[PDB]
Amino acid sequence: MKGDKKVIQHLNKILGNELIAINQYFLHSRMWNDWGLKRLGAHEYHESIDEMKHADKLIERILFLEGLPNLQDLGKLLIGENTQEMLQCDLNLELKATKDLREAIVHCEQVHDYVSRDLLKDILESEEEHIDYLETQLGLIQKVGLENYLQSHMHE
Amino acid sequence: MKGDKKVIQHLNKILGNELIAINQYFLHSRMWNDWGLKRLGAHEYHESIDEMKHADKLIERILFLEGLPNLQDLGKLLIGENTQEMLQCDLNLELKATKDLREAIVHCEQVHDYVSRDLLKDILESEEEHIDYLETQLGLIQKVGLENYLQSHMHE
Amino acid sequence: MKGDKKVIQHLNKILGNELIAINQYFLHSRMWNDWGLKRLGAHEYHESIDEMKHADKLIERILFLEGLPNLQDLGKLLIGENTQEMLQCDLNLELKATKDLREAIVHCEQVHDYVSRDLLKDILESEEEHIDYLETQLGLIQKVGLENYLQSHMHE
Amino acid sequence: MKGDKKVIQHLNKILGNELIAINQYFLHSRMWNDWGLKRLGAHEYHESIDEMKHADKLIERILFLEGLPNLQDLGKLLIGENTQEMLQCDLNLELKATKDLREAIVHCEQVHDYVSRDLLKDILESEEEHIDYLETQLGLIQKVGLENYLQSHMHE
Amino acid sequence: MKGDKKVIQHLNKILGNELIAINQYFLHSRMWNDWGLKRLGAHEYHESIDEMKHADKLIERILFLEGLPNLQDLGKLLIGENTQEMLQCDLNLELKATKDLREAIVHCEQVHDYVSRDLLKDILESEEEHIDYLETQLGLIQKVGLENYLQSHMHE
Amino acid sequence: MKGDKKVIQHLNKILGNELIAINQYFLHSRMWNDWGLKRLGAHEYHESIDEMKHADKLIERILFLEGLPNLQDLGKLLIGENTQEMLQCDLNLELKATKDLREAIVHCEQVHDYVSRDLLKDILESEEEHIDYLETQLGLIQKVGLENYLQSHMHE
Amino acid sequence: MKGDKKVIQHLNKILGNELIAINQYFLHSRMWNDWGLKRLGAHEYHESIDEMKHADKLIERILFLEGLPNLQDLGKLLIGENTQEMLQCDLNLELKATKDLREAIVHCEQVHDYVSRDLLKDILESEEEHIDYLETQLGLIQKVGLENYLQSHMHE
Ligand code: HEM
Ligand code: HEM
Ligand code: HEM
Ligand code: HEM
Ligand SMILES: O=C1NC(=O)c2c(NCc3cc(Cl)ccc3O)cccc21
Ligand SMILES: O=C1NC(=O)c2c(NCc3cc(Cl)ccc3O)cccc21
Ligand SMILES: O=C1NC(=O)c2c(NCc3cc(Cl)ccc3O)cccc21
Ligand SMILES: O=C1NC(=O)c2c(NCc3cc(Cl)ccc3O)cccc21
Ligand SMILES: O=C1NC(=O)c2c(NCc3cc(Cl)ccc3O)cccc21
Ligand SMILES: O=C1NC(=O)c2c(NCc3cc(Cl)ccc3O)cccc21
Ligand SMILES: [K+]
Ligand SMILES: [K+]
Repeated sequence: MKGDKKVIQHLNKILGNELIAINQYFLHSRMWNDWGLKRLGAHEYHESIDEMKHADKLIERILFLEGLPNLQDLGKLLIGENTQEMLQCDLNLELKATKDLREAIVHCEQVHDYVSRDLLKDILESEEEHIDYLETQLGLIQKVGLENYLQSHMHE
Repeated sequence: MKGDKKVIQHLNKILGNELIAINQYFLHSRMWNDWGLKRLGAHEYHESIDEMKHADKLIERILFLEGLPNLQDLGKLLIGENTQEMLQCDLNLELKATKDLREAIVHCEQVHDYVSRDLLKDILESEEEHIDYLETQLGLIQKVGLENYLQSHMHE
Repeated sequence: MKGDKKVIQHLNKILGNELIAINQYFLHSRMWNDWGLKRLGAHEYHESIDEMKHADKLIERILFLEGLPNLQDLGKLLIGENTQEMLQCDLNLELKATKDLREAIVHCEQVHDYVSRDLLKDILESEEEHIDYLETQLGLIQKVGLENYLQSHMHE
Repeated sequence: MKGDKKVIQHLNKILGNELIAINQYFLHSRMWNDWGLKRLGAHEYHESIDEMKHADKLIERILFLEGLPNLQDLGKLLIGENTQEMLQCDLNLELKATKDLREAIVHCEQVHDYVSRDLLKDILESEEEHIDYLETQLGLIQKVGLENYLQSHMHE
Repeated sequence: MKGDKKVIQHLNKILGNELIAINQYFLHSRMWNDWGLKRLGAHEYHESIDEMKHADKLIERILFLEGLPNLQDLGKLLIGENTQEMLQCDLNLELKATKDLREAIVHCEQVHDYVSRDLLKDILESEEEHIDYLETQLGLIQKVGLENYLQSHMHE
Repeated sequence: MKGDKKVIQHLNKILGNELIAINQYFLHSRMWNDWGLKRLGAHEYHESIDEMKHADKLIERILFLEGLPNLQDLGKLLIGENTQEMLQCDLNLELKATKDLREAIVHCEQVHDYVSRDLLKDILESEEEHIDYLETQLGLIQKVGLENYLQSHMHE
Repeated sequence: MKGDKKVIQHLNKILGNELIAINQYFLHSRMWNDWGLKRLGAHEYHESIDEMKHADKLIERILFLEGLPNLQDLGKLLIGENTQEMLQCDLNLELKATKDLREAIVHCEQVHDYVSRDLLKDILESEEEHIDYLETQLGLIQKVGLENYLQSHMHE
């Protein structure tokens, strides 16, 4: 079905954010696992998988709309050097991703691509859940102290 | 069954305390969950539910005694700004509630409303168990330190 | 995540309607049960529980958006004096509630808070189902007669 | 298998009656559900499904006989404004349909299409069962009164 | 609940499209079965059932909004004479239906009938799935050849 | 029970057709199996068994009517030497068989042998199902091409 | 455990190849699904998943050896425009990947990193299986023809 050209550009921009998130969260997961913080590693692993599922739905939507999904262009990963930095890097990416999602929804609404809007809204609901998780983790570090926070994330 | 006027006024006073407690505990619960202290959140939620069940029984007793349950007048919530304050606010409310239950029981005894007395005694038993819980939590904070106390209430 | 201030105000306004509805429907339920109209009493109980669940979600969303949920201010309960009036009081509350929901959705849309909109839409679907039910009950009173109508709501 | 042209025309006339009945019963069903007369709505829904099944078999037979089934021409629906009228409208359409079934059967027999006759007889048995149901409901309204009759059709 | 007059007119237009789709897909289904192309016949049968379910929901919504569902007016069916044309006919109807859905959604949004919008968005999602299926079938005919395409749809 | 003499002659004529059909379908089945077209072979085997079952019921009916079943006179088998011809031979036998069933039913009706008519009508329904199958197969050969058609009948 | 710097550089090159293959295979899978060639789409999906698991093991090994896994640099995807080209692009990438694996194993052996060698041998065994599959598909296209080959990959 011939999609709006600018909807497809937006969907490829969201997909681009997802490709970054996939790799950043996957690498953060494996860093946490290497460090023995397996509860963080498992949780971050699942965040990566959730982004992979989002990327799947975007690719499928783009192809249905007769566009070309862009899996070639990979933007800058934000990799922290300790747990607090890694969490803040994830949060910075999520905030950029939800900004882009909102702008994409605005355009989908204006050209009446209501199904593309519904897909982007569901992804945004997932991203706002991730934002809640990250903000909460960063606050927990302040409330229980870093050493306890990390201790609580050693074991699944 | 036409009840004693003052008994009903006592019952509506206790109900008023329950309405405060329901809302104060439900908000405390959701604050703790938002902060990632989910064990505190879950326990405080169950405390809110317990007060909801108490209020149901009081509403049911008032109506049987042919009074009008007061669900309109809501007293002042005591909302803390941190965990220790929230626990102490809960404790302050409970001590007021148990005072009011004792005075009402006295009056039920005097006019021989023994069933109302039994209901109130059952509620007083639950409220003393909550007081036990709250005093114990405040003591644990002193014994294990606030950061360890919070750490131990992150996960369920 | 720092929410829009007027979104938070709208959500607190929706929460305020829910707090009225919780108490109004609970009192109506317990009145219907006291009069032996247990089918009405049960259905109205479930309506109260539904509004409790909506309020929980609103409180959670407001806290996520870094606002203060208002559980202190209780508006005016509309309590009927017979079955027909009780149903009309519920319907009047519901119609005000759905007005406020739509205005809140407009504002969410305007500031691109699409997740808050989606939550309000879901609540709105639930409230329109309650209106359907209430309008239907009031029509049934006219079609079968009040005595038949009450007879049909004695037993669960 | 090349069928008799007038058999096919007769089958299309029966199909045409079924298309009317499908929509008339379905709308009557949803009206009754909207009014809270859910037992009438459920029964009328199953009448509508029964007519859909009859229409399927007719369409299949027509195509086997190398005719063109006519799903384009929709006759006048008879929609009531109250329960008694809706039942009488169904009954009126049923009497038209069974008259038409009888005439088609005569013709099938004359040209020795005994299989088409067998199908139409089965449909006729179903329609006479619907007539019994309809006549019985209209009789019950007189015997128990309209308000009791509707009361008895509120709940499934 | 009094609905917006133009929303109801839009809902009746969508319903009118569904009534065409129901009969057009059902006839196509039974033609394919008659020809021994049973996998197309089964798939098109389920398409027709899906439209029936959409029509039910539209009818229920129109009645709740105190409108009169229009099951009397039946537009032009598009019936192919071979498998390609039948698929192209379905696709032509679907493209008309989704245009009308988008216009109906616009009007629900403008009058704040967000629940009608949600229903229509769900139907639109289903229609775009059917469009994907249709476009894919027409593409496969080109990729595998007409004879193989039909061969692959003889058996379920 | 003494039957009408001409009914019994008609039943023996139908039995004679079945006896032809049993052997022709059984041999076509085993030819197809020998050729590796096992899906045709299996289906033709079941057509043969169906005819065996019809012949049983006719034999049983003739004996009840105190006639002598003729299992001695076997008419000409129509045996093809290729798939299309075998199917066309089956179709030609069926059309001759259904002609005879129609004339037999006419006579049973005339002399009021309504049970014999019902038996023959049931047999006629089965033969019209076989005619549908055969006509459909021949049509499929034209739509998908002979080589694909046979390919699709290699495997069960 | 401090690894050989050149081993890590090899591992990172292999990882680079995996990242290309993940995205190339995932896009090809979703293109095939969009074209209705679901058996190809599903098989290609499983190939993508396989490369994802390889990448995971390489990342984990690089971190164990105190290197930095490179998930930032994405080489050129080879995307076909039709099925034959897509398979040939997969095969060309695989032949590159296995050449790089052999040179990395040579180096692991020379510096006695026998565990890294064993991991790479296991990945090489998987890639040779994928090469077997791809060469076999391209041969099938020649043996059965493109139309039959594609037809055989429509359905799972
Ligand atoms: C375009 C980029 C990618 C896409 C679209 C993608 C997609 C997917 C999908 C759809 C799944 C299945 C999830 C499920 O159903 O539970 C999955 C699983 C997985 N992915 Fe990815 N992925 C991508 C990149 C990556 C990368 C770069 C890695 C590793 C660095 C990776 C590692 C994994 C793993 C380990 C699994 C689980 C496999 C299993 O079941 O054992 N993915 N991926
Ligand atoms: C008049 C004040 C209230 C009364 C009398 C009341 C009563 C009840 C009762 C009887 C239950 C069932 C508990 C059980 O037996 O499991 C319940 C459940 C619940 N209440 Fe309330 N309640 C009140 C206010 C509230 C408020 C203000 C909230 C939220 C702010 C709330 C949230 C809930 C929730 C989430 C549940 C659990 C529902 C479920 O089963 O999932 N309630 N309430
Ligand atoms: C030519 C007109 C129609 C035909 C031939 C037809 C045929 C059918 C058939 C064969 C079934 C399956 C029944 C079963 O065995 O369970 C069915 C189901 C149904 N039909 Fe129709 N139908 C028609 C029109 C309609 C219309 C106009 C509506 C709504 C206004 C409708 C609503 C339904 C529903 C709700 C179902 C049940 C689906 C489910 O199982 O969830 N149908 N129809
Ligand atoms: C007067 C002629 C025949 C009559 C009345 C007759 C009748 C029957 C009947 C009643 C059955 C049982 C059907 C069932 O399983 O439900 C049967 C089965 C069968 N018939 Fe015949 N049959 C006749 C001729 C033939 C011929 C000529 C052949 C082979 C050339 C044949 C081969 C078979 C086979 C293989 C079975 C399946 C038996 C089994 O495996 O249980 N029949 N027949
Ligand atoms: O990331 C990427 N997404 C893509 O679609 C893509 C490429 N497409 C090739 C192509 C295919 C078809 Cl079918 C039509 C026109 C085309 O140009 C090529 C390289 C990289 C990418
Ligand atoms: O919280 C509240 N409890 C109540 O009973 C109540 C109200 N009563 C109405 C009423 C009903 C009947 Cl049946 C008899 C006498 C009455 O006055 C009104 C507003 C708020 C409340
Ligand atoms: O209904 C009510 N909802 C509320 O949030 C509330 C109150 N908040 C206290 C508070 C806590 C924090 Cl952490 C930050 C700022 C604050 O003012 C106080 C009384 C009644 C209510
Ligand atoms: O209700 C309807 N039934 C139908 O058959 C029909 C139509 N037929 C098209 C057609 C197909 C073939 Cl294969 C042969 C000859 C034809 O004319 C067209 C519009 C509406 C209808
Ligand atoms: O397709 C149709 N949909 C309809 O509602 C309809 C009809 N309505 C009759 C009616 C009923 C009531 Cl209760 C109130 C006012 C009315 O005019 C009549 C014929 C055909 C149709
Ligand atoms: O793909 C990538 N893999 C990586 O390791 C990586 C980055 N690492 C940052 C870093 C972390 C630590 Cl803990 C120590 C030293 C460092 O420089 C940065 C950007 C992109 C990538
Ligand atoms: K009665
Ligand atoms: K083929």
